[PDB]
Amino acid sequence: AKVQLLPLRYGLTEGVDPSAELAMPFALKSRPLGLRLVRNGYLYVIDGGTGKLHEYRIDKGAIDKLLWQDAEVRADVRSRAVGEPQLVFPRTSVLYVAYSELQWTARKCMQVLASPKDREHFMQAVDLRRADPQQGGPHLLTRRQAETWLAEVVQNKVHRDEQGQQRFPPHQQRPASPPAAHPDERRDYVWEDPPLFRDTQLGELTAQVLPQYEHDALFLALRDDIGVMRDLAAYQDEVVGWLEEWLQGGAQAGANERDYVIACYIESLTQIRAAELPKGQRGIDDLIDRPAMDSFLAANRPNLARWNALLEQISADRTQMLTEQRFHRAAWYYDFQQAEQLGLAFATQYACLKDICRSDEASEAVLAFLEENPQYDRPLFQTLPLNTQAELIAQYAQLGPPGHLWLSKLKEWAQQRDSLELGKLPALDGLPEATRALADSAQATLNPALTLGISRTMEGFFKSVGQQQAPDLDALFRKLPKALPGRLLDAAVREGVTFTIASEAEKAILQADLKEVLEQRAELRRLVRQRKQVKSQAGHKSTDARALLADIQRVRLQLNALEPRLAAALSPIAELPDTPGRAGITLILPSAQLQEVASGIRNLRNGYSSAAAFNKVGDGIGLAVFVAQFVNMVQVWRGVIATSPDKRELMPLAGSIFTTISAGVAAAQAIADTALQARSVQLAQGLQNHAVEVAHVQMGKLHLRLGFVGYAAGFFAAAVATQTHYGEWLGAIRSGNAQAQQGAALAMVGGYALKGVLRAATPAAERTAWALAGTRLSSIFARFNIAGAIFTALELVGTYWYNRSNTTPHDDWLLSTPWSRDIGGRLNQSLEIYQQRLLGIVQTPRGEVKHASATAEISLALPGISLGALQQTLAGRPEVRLSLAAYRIRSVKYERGSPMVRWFPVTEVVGDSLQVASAEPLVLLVPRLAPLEGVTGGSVTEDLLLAVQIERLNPQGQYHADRHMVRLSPHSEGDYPASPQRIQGQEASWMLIDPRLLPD
Repeated sequence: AKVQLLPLRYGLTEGVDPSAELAMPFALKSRPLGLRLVRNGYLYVIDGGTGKLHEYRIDKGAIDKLLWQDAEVRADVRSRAVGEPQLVFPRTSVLYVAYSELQWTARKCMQVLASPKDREHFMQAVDLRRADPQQGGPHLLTRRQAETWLAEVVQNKVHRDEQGQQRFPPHQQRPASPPAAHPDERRDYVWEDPPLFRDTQLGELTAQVLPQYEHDALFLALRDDIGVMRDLAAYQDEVVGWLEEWLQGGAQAGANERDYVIACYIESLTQIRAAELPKGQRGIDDLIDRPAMDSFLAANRPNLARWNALLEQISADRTQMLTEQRFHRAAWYYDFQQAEQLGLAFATQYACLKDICRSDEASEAVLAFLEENPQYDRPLFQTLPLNTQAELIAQYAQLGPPGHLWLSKLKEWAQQRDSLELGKLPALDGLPEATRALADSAQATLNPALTLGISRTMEGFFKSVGQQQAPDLDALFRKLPKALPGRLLDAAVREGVTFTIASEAEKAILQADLKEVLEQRAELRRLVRQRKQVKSQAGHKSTDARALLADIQRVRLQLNALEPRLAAALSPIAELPDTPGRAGITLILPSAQLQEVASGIRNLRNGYSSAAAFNKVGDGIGLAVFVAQFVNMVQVWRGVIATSPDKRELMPLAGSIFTTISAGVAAAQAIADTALQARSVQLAQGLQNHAVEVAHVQMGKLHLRLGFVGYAAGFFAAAVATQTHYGEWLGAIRSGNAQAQQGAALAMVGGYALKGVLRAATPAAERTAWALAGTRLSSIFARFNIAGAIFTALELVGTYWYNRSNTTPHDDWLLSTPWSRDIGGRLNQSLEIYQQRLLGIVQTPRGEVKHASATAEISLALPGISLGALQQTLAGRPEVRLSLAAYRIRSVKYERGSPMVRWFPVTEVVGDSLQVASAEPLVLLVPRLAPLEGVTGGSVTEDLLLAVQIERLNPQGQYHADRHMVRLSPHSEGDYPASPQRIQGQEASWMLIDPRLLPD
């Protein structure tokens, strides 16, 4: 040889940034791509002068052993010190180098010994001729360069100036990290799963130079893209650890989260109320100890800003490894032909990619990467060899669906692909459940990217919907992430998922039944309009309105027979309540899985989100149910456009179809979450048994938010893709960024399917979700979760019509929040309880009365009770079983003795005559009912009371009624809040609102 190299890796470093002197190959934002001791590792080096493969083991930063140095296949496990651990080479060679955590199988030595197209694509090339002993070279550093830039030496070394005092190089002057910071954030290199960083003297690495090379040697940066991805993963996890442990801190479980989220709600309300002044803070400061609250915010906001901007830059640094192929280009050496390595491979793909789609800019980078490179979604496709399989990439393009009719042969296509793939890819069958739990979790690590790709394709669909233009299903299915076909062909063998296609007979039957459903809905709309006209001209006492009501009841019964069948046609599964109608495609399943999926979907559509268990149902049936509804949604909506109906009926009809789609999408999601949690024990067991010693490799802090295959998250994120404000505010809050929060807030000012499956038990499910960022991911949980519910509060409070009225229930809330000036006033409810109570206090039924220059409008807001929650899923139950009991209140006054008050029921009239005046989120309308008769020798005054039983099908599926008691005046412009009351003994009837009966 003529030179010695030494193994460094690129790594995260606390500021020891060589980029001022050297060109960073991939320029990390969050921590400088400084040089570091190498993780416990296998190192491989190909010499272009000979073609031989070298193999090295790394322990504690340095070469432990050399264990092959050979040109040929031998054995998959190697356990000898073959010779000199040093890296020594002729200075004329080009080397190709790569870092690995596992011994490579002989199939992987063969993959880069023999073929240069794989070798030069996967392994990092270093040109020894380019290097210079006084400037360095490509990935090659001089002794003085390493002394300057090796962070483990440099980090805590006391640098010295020309007068012998401490010099502070730019990683020192570490910026006065405040006593507000988490105790572990005080410590450097917090990604300590296990602790690997240590203060080092370069003497220990010069001890690795063979003395003759002490003048000649250089330091080599091994592009340890796996080790960097693990460091960034464990660092993201540890910043989630800071977020969770701080949020959970304070005097009670979740006390600090409670305090901060309530402080940020109070600050947002303050900022909005102030911003309404130039177009009032005393009302808050009388209640809230503002100097304490704002000092707490001023301390914790710099923490949250630092933590979020750090996580954002970790996202950017990770997905610079998922645009440049550096991850898959490193993870190429996994070899499913050894089952232990198949497990270690899924575990290391999980460790590197876990929560990698932490945020939208990450999800979009990984998505665009998979859209360019969809083959990597097959298990270990980067390992096949990938480039020998570049010829079969043409077969995958030939397997590229000719639209949905591909699915009609899906079992044949799966067998044909297996005929391509047999021995070439992992067979995910017969493997123990711990290993296939790993396999699914690994494929799920990329899955929030597929969630965004599904979301963008559903965006293309919902655009076509808003444009009222029939989408080409063949286009849509091709545009879907070609990951999806690759997983669905796996589900076709794993689950027995056997798609039939609706025959032209079935398609024609369902097209006729859609023509029925739509002509009946048009008849219903006409009948409702006529009924309203009659009520306007003849009142609710007229018989003609009762004849129209009988017609409405007829058509409603017909719809309630047809729409179960329409929902089963739209269902993933053959189980009609039964000739069968179908459109698009449908799953045939083994009868156990079929019956479980049928009962589960029936429960979900009927609200029973719990006891909708899916014990034996896998993620494969998840995906199959999803794409079966994608196809049947597209095909039904194309059928509707083939009817070309009233555009005014398109929107309710599309909405309701999207409810039933969303309910089986939610079944796909709840299958995914149940498979995730039921496998979670097997996953933890696999990790603890036989994940790599090189990390504790824990189940990610966000796994229960990012490991489910996302169909309901991606569906909803597509449905509100435009509605950025929720994600903007919740992102800025999780940012703590005060001016970003103020911007999001002022720009904003200027269920059993979705809610019930995306909401979860909050300790596991909010303090974890705070590490999520970006508009779409944060907007999902903003629309549904408890911090999201507080945003649904902010959407109501601070608006002018709310500011116009008595905040007293909310003022009592405030003065019972943790920031009350008297602790004795504080009622230290847990944040879940404060969220419930605040929601109940803002999503009170909240009445308004308005006058026009002869006529008055009396209305009753139901904040968050969208009509989409009142509307009945095609077959199913209403999510909000809104039940306006109506009472009239009569009073007479006397010169002596106490005045009298009496209640009367009127409930039947208000159900017979209330109306909708906004679909979401905050109106319902009630007629100006006539007063009661007077009394002789005196006078009568009347109040109205609308005992609005709001009721929501809770996670239990139970009739969780909330008997609010709004009391209102008939003839004065007023806003009338509500709070529970003792009722006047015996209840009235409680008529149930079904909004299909309601004019809109």
